[PDB]
Amino acid sequence: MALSKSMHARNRYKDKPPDFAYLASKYPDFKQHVQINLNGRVSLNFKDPEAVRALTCTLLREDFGLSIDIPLERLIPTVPLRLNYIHWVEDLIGHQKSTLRRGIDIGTGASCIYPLLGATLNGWYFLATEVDDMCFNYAKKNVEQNNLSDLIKVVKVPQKTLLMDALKEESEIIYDFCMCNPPFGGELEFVKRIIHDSLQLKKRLRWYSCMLGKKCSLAPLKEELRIQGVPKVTYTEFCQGRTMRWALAWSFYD
Repeated sequence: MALSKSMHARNRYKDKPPDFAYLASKYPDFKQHVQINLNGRVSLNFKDPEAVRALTCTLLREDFGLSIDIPLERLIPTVPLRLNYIHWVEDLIGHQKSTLRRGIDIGTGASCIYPLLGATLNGWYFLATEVDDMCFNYAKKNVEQNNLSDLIKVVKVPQKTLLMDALKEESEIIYDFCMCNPPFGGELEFVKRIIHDSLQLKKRLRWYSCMLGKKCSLAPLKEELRIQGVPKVTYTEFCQGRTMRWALAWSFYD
């Protein structure tokens, strides 16, 4: 699969990109990090992480009613890039109408963006896992301060553990999906550990997914899934300016 403008059609920002002037009119904490470029237009220095944090936190408040607090020392998620994945997962699990859907977020991060977007947008239940202590605290706090503790269960999982170990203190039988952004041997090895877990869980999880940061990772994993004899394998490509991502999903369903 390949989408128009290499980003989801139901993405808010494909047709309506952030208007920095409008956001600086409404949000003064965002107005500081805004600068007037060599053309007279309201620009943002994307090479500065304080500016990006301001952008992410502002977008989540204006366009999603989510008030998050994130540290600069940990990965700042790009809201329109992460948003493509939510809609892609909506498509896989066949999101329409009013039947509860259960997800797993391997490495949820400081922002807990995938669960906060999912639960807000579609009312999805989430098991958000984090190995990092700081991220776990920031994520539990962000879910707590957005009254989504009923829908998102944030859990600190040990350093080595992955998907099977996350379903330890869990009693749910069928999970509609698992989404994940692996951290930066390497990436391939990580996703391969998910593949091996997916072979253990088979149909207990409807769709297993991944958001890859390196193109060189896609061809081996597609092959890895084939040699392990995985029935359904779908993969797409996303964008947000110069930053590219490769989404990869697989199912044991015929």
